[PDB]
Amino acid sequence: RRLEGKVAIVTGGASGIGASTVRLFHDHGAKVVIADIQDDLGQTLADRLGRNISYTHCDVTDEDQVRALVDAAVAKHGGVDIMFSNAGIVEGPNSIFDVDKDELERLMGINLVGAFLAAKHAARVMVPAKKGCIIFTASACTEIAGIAGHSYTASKYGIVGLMKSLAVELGSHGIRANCVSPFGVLTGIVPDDEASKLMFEGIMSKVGNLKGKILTAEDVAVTVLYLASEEASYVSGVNLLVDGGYTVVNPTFINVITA
Amino acid sequence: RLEGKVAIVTGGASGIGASTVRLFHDHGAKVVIADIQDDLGQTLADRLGRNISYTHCDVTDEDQVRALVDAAVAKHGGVDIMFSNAGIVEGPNSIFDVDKDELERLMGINLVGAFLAAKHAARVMVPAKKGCIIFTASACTEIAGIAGHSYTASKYGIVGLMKSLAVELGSHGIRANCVSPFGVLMFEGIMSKVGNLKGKILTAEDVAVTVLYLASEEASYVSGVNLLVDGGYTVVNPTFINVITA
Amino acid sequence: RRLEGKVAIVTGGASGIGASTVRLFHDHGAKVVIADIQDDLGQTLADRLGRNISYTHCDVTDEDQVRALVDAAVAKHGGVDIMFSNAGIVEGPNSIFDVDKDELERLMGINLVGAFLAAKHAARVMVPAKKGCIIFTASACTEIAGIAGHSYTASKYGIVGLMKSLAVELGSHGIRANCVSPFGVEGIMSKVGNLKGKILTAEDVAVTVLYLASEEASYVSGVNLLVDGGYTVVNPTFINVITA
Amino acid sequence: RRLEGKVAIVTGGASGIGASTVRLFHDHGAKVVIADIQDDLGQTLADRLGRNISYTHCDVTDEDQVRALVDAAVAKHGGVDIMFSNAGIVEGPNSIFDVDKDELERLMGINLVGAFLAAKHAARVMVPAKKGCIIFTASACTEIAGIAGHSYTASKYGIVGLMKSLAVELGSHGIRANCVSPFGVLTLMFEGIMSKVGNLKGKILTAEDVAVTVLYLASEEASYVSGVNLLVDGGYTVVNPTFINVIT
Repeated sequence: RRLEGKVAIVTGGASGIGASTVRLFHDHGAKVVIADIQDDLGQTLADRLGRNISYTHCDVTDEDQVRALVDAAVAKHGGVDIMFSNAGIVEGPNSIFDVDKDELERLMGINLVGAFLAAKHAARVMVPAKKGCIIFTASACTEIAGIAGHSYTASKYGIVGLMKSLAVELGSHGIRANCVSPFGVLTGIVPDDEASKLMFEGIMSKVGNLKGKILTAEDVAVTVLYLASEEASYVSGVNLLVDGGYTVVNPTFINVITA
Repeated sequence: RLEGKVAIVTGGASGIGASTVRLFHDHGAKVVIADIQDDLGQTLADRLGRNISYTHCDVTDEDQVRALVDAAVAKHGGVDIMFSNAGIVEGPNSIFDVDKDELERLMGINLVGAFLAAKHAARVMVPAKKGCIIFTASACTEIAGIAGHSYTASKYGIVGLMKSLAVELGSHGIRANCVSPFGVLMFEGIMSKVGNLKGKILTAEDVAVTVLYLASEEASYVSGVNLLVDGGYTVVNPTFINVITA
Repeated sequence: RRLEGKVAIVTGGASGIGASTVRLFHDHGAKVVIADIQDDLGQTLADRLGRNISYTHCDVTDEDQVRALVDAAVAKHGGVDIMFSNAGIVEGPNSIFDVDKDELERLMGINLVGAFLAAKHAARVMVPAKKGCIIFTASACTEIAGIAGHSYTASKYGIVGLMKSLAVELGSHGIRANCVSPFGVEGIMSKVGNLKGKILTAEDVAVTVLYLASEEASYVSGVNLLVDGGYTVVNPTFINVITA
Repeated sequence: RRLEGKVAIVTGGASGIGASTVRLFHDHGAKVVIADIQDDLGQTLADRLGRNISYTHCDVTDEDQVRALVDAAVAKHGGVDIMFSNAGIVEGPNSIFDVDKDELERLMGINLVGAFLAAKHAARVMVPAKKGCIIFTASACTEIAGIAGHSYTASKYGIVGLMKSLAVELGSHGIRANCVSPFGVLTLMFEGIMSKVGNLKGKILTAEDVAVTVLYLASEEASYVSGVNLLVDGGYTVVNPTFINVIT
């Protein structure tokens, strides 16, 4: 359909949002290369999807590995059209007294430095092609505070600013750099049959502002499909939230005055 | 796609409104062209065919807006998409070029037209616990210098409306988002010379597919978002680079 | 005394935030023109404060009245340094079904069109002076939804876009255009407010405006300075559900 | 004398904006503890100003040193009222092809991780006192892109997010956390570019200007200001003058 004959690299594409983006991009004609370090999940997936889907282990904290993944993909299919820097690790809401200098630098390496390096080499191969699309995974905590840890928030804020400066610089060559800032999708925490899904799906019905629909990974996948489609040929520098209006309301006032 | 949905497009006789209308017809929904260019509007709504009706509606008349909505809800069964596109534009100007009579008139067309479309779309959508309201703002919401003072302030108010609307209509499962395009309203040579994302020209069909996305079940969880279509123009002040590297 | 020899016009300056800013500007040397439509309160204040404080009735929805207010201030003192478009009417959180087209247009006139006109005639006299300072009153609802009505929200959003596009235009002459977006116009305030231990009074919004209008802000322009104690930066629904 | 009887710590306080805030805080009563790694400048300054101003070497990349700097101040004075995370290194506009993983990580350490540790240990002593104030040095590139490099841009954006969630968390105890995002660039031909690039014409952005903005942000005058990224840009980040300039 929308991605017939396009080539995509999806870091973290073996689990959660990346896996759904990978399945979706496959469904729309794209030549996709799963990139992750969960090698069983990743390689099994790229073989389950099949002919147009490859896998490539890549630690985003090692530039040699990153440069290798892009150049391998360039050699297999001909070029890179979509670069989805999804790989990251999360941190729930916490205190600054729970920030460990070690855990902090590790979190930053995976989230932000992985984003820089993934972008740097995506740009390196895209500039000569004068065509392309780069999409970062930030989070809703970029527009509101209180749904993520301090280091995780700070890492995703930097991801947003990087995406911005990328749109300016990389615009000169006609390739776009956008974000997506989804919410808490039911893929990160451990699954256990139907009890966990229904209870967590009920709490999302509680906390979310837009009630009646629940955020799946496929939902974030189609947002990225649009953001990566040529239907967005003039969208760049945009941090498109998929939050149902959570980051635009502090209902403390209404709820206190309704008691 | 949009099969079996209902669309109301204020300003659907010219440009962006007409392109979104042709798109919604092009696959799926039943569209109700609403504008005051009745020749253009009726010509289009007849060229398109069965699923496309027309209805004169001056957005400054709450009774006319109420009538258009209620006629469509009675004709098809309900209203799924409300596209508050109708408006008048004004390029960059001075505060001294604002005429209070022009000011209030433009404010009437842009901001009050959105308000009334919002109120009566909400009136018919809330009981269905469904709906989609999509405002046409402008790129001047994130940067200033591409629109006049009355225009920017009118679109800033549209955003605050959309925000507070999404919070309120969230309780019922209804989404309220904006789209803030750039310049579709020689012309294309200057547009290239200014745009940040070079190579691609911003047409009305571009916003049409953007609005289709925002209204699609593919956006089941997008609400409170002012989705710019600017190619990164509103996120850069190229003065520093242009002065120190020219 | 940070306002020695300056001239300020404070629309809505007879009640609340305007009255607090006006007493403050008096406290720092400034010659102030209280502008409102509550003529009793305004002249009482302008007589109690003393020589450097005058009054001028001005319905901001009447351009002739505002143009008169500007020129009266220019003729009385020599010029205008500060134009504080504070006058406005409030509307608490409500529904879209409670928006009345006539009541809507009234709030817009006072809030947005009053601000437009106050700016236009402040600009008219400030451009030739090659200096100036303009401060609008928005509200914390500029950054969050759920603490104000739909019409008030949209009017204050429009005020912000006005202030922004104005700071761009009036920069060429050395003129600044800023906003202030406070929270409290209480035990309830203690409960809702994010920054605990203190409370937003009118004097706080007044001293924020004093800074914004001082030379302490010589290069501050285009800013919508929130005074919310971090209310507009947190949606605690998630954490509050999971803590019990 | 607004800061009468207050105690302030300024990391990077031996040079520039930190130095301007330090003398300003001295002028307004406050007891200041200069923290930097240019030990010559800092001690020269801290003895220049006099009895209420001391100096303390502190590499913010060393959690042990920052913990010592905070505890030294509490041991000297009793507590910490103001913490100004000013220390950082700059990067002008660049390309992503000029990004070195070793340099990037170093800049990230000094700018963002130093902020985390300085904030963490300021909080360590401020929470029990149920009072305090944390102020970061960001930059004008937080609201516009085109006056800083990608590594600086991302580091100051992250500095903003830290301040936001910190203000959310530390509000419960009566502590405020704000940022200031000056126009770091502009601080004969220097004057020609000042006339050219700046939006608000007619005024020059000095370090003392940013110093006085921080004085307000740290003063009682901001008793209810928290979570705010107060830009000092003269409206630079609110206009893309390309459109008007092309049509002229």
